[PDB]
Amino acid sequence: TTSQKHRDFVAEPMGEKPVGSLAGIGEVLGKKLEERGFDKAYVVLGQFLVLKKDEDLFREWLKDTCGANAKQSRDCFGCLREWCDAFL
DNA sequence: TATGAATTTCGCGACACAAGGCCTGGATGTATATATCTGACACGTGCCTGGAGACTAGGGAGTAATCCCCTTGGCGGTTAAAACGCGGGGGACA
Repeated sequence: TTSQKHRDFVAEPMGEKPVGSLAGIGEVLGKKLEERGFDKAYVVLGQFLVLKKDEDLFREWLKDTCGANAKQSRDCFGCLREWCDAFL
């Protein structure tokens, strides 16, 4: 259902977690995202909120911004959406 | 395109690490022991007045006869008090 990384990210507010803290976002993808400018997880979330929490927008943008497959982009969107439901 | 490859991300074991629960001992105040002195504790003496002994009085006190009386003892009934059940709501309790 959910990755343990996803559950850990969901359980608490993100605060200042790096983009690598996102579920399905490891060293390589998180590093690529930081190179693209979204150096922080909350920057990526602001992008996600600007996309009006859209799954397709966020996942396709993530895929074209770091190279994540459907799995990693889907996990990242799910993590962001569930965190938004929990705290936002 | 179906297959492999790549890639990656989540799940897994060894390692070292630190924090908490008994074991132990020593510093800690308390009870034990002991030398010093000093005026009270006790001892002992002279005495005289209270204690001890004899004689008397008589009135207090023990004891028997009597009354009555009142205190013990029993019955009926009529209760009004006492006994028992209940609901509570307010007081004692934490």
